[PDB]
Amino acid sequence: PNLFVALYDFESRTENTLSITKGEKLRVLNNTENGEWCEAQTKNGQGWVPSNYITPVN
Repeated sequence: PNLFVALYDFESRTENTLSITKGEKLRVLNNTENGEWCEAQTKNGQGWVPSNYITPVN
């Protein structure tokens, strides 16, 4: 399973981060080795987001 929902708005100016909105659904493609960042996919594209900004959806 890899479906999540955003807990908060997140946006960074750094390249390769994805902007997400609270309540938006997303899928996680990859995980960093310390579990702190997730590579997310939404209708707005692909990019990294903090893992503590998302939570699973069954």
